[PDB]
Amino acid sequence: CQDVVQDVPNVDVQMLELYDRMSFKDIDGGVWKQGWNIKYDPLKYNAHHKLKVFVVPHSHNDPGWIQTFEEYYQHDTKHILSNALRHLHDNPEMKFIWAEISYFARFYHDLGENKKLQMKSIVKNGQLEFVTGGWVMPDEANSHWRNVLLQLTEGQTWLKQFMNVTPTASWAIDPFGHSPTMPYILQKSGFKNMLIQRTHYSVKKELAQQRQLEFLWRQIWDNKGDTALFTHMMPFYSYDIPHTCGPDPKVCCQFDFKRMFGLSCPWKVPPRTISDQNVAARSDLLVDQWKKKAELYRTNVLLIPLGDDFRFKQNTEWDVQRVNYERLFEHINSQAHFNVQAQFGTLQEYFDAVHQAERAGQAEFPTLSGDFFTYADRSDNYWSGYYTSRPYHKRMDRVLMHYVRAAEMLSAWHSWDGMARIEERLEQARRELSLFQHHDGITGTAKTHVVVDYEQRMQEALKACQMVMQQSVYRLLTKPSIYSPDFSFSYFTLDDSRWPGSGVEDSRTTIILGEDILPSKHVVMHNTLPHWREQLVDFYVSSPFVSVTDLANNPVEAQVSPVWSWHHDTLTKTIHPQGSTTKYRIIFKARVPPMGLATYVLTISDSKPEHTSYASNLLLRKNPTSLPLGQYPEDVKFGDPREISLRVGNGPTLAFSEQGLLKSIQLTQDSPHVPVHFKFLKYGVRSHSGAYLFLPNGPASPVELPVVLVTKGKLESSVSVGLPSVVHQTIMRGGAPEIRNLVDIGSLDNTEIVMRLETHIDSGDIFYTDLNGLQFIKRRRLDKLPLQANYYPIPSGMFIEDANTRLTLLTGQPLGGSSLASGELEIMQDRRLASDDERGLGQGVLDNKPVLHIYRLVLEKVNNCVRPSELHPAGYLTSAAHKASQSLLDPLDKFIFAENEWIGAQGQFGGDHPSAREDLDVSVMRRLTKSSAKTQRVGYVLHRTNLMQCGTEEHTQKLDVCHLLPNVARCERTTLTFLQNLEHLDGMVAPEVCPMETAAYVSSHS
Ligand SMILES: [Zn+2]
Repeated sequence: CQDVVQDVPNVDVQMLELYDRMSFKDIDGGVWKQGWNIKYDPLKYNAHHKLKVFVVPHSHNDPGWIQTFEEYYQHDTKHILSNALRHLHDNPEMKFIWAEISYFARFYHDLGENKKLQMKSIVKNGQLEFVTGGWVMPDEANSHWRNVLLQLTEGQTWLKQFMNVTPTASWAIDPFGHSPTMPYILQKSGFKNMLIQRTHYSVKKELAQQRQLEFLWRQIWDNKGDTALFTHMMPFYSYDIPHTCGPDPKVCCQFDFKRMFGLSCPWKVPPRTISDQNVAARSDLLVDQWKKKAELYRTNVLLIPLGDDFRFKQNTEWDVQRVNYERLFEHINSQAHFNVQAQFGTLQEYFDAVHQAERAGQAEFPTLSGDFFTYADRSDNYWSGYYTSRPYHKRMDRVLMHYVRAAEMLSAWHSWDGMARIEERLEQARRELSLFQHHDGITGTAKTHVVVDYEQRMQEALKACQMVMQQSVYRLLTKPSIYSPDFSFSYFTLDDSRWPGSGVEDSRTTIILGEDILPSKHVVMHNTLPHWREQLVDFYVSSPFVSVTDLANNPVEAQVSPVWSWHHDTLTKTIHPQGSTTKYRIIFKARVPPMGLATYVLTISDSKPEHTSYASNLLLRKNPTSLPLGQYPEDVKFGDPREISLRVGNGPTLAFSEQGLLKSIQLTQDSPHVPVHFKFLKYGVRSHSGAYLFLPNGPASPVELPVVLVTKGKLESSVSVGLPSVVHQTIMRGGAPEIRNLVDIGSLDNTEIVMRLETHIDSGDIFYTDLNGLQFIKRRRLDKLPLQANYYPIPSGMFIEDANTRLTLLTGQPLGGSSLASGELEIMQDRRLASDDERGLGQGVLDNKPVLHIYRLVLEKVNNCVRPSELHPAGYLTSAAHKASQSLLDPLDKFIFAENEWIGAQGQFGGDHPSAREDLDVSVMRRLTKSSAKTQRVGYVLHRTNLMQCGTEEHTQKLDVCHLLPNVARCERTTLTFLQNLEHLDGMVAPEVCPMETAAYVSSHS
């Protein structure tokens, strides 16, 4: 095994370091606007050192942007691949690369057998080539690493099944910034090489100067060097033909043969058909470009992409590009003076050639670690707005992410008869989720009608996850002797207190109890994590007089709180809460096995149970209306606005300011009231910013201000303020608090609502954000760079720390954030924008809906924690912080029994299940086989995080995922897509995964 805290990795290019050293000066550099005039010695090239040129045709296809997936399919993409099929068939030497399997599958199932076999031919012989082979070309900023794997597996499996192919080269031309989570995943999936485009123009500049655009990209912790994937960064502004042939767009544009008159060259200089008349001169023009570009690479091998957005649509586009290019090649290759071999190639061809050139001693390649955020395409145009854009759907991503994992896991335990339609529903759930991983989905960068389409897809996916989950729970918890299922029937419905969230929609069922009508109700909790988890759960009940027992009929400590619903009187411009008189919240701690189920019973009585406590309700306002709660025991107490100090359990004592905003945290009963000021601030737009670009007009200024609701219970206490736009809540359950905001920006125009945390922590210039919920990276705030440059993705978490203290904020939804000062954390909530970015949308953001954002807040003492070196580019969470994240992203699933009596009800599932070390996670459990298959196969993905040793350790059972199901007959260790066996495990025992490593195993059963 390998240590990731003490031993700082020795890299050629550490990106944080480089960031400290660069000028980031926006120097006009010539025709290559963001570079220089490239000079090459022409006597570099002779017969023994010829230039090898791969011209690589592509179309960039958005699975949704201006148009929906199916719109783009009918209008554009079906034609593209219909021609690719016809042309590559007809033209043996013609090549094409393809990335988006979403469209490829959409096309191939329409094909007519003959067509499928021909499509197979041109794949077999290497003419058509899949690159990455993801369901989509994913966003790398906002996407969770699990969903990155998901989309990958969807596409690559499709490819394995239908095409017999597994791509080992990746292609990422349009993501807005690049994440190291990609090489992490791709290298663990048997990939050999990757390619990126959109990095910061100044980084393109700094790297090109040093011949560092090709590099072995390794993880920020990786000392040993095994995570390292070969990366080709492309050097120019775009992936268009203008920016691909070499440094001069004016030149490059004349070899985009589609442009001769709908399309045209914005350098005024048209392309011209190649003939015997012009060949030699055009050839010279072009070879000079190639050779210029080739100067930026350590080898005499060179990659020339040929295409653009939805290219190769027209039949005649295929001739015009091909024929003209054939003419140039045929010339250049016979003209020995040039010293150039030029041909239509694929991305693998390019890559294999680079390595073959490295075999022949031409180059030794540099090591790089770090990330490629925050991307700027030009001047002070940083793309940090998209970290936040359409935040509803960002939340929705996470919810569905959870529902996918749980539905796959819950149904994994049993083989299912085909009539059950479990496969079909899981297939769809994954696809819809995989689709939203697209760099115009989760980013929030599409048109309104497309965002609508994604929602509908995701809604259907959720509906599908519920069905699979309930059917499964019913099977797992009903005696085999009773189990006699109607696959189409609802045994259970989910309850989700967090999605959409109670302000957002009235979507939660009330359990209706009564002495005559329905005396008691079975509820079931699911725990997807492979450890014992205790967690507070709530349900809506029709009476306060409800007691909780387990199925073993033993009483369970409960709290009843009312059902609060914030109203806005337009009458007053006031944010008042309202009580429900007809429904109540029952809260109790559920204990649930590793990867298991636990049943519970809610029973009514005629009065207060022994073991059910009531919460008091204080409503601080100047001038109250007295407020009925019906049968609720305790009447609402009223008062003038005061400073507050609540505790719950032994877990921390939180002080609140007089308008209900956390003002300090006291950890123990010795520790100081350590100050932590929540503030709300607004940003605006310059007059001198849109769906992609964060363009602020100066520092953020506070929101002008105010009703405060305190609920105080034995299990749970909240503090809830209704400010304009935001209903802010602080919930306390005897650990690190929960922050919920119901954000409605709504009317407020050209505005961006942020959440700041002013602490007296001596962070200085240092903060740490995460990347894809996989890793925490160090960020230095840079005085040189503008504000929006200091904003990073917060997909899951961020933290600041001094020598003694840390404050971590975990999220349940990816947002934008920064530590703009010493002891700050901030994080964007929503953004409404009238102005377009002019990146091709046509709109700003004018479609905002209410969203319930969720957080956790972990203040901690870190002085006796085994801390990484000042030099180390990574951070690592503590137990507390890590569990807080798990609590956000993977909560307990709640199931209410639909009918009146549950004959055959069992109490529990998986009490026999091993309870694995807290730092281990079964990220995926998925059955890989249908019932009508001889051998049942079940894949597992295990991820081991790394946490700070802090003394902090109670013994736990080793988990061997090979033996989680009986009759194991084979356990191979696989690629993360499950598509290739890496290891035969003798004795069918899965070894321990190292910290920061991610393994996948497939177990076979008999
Ligand atoms: Zn795109």
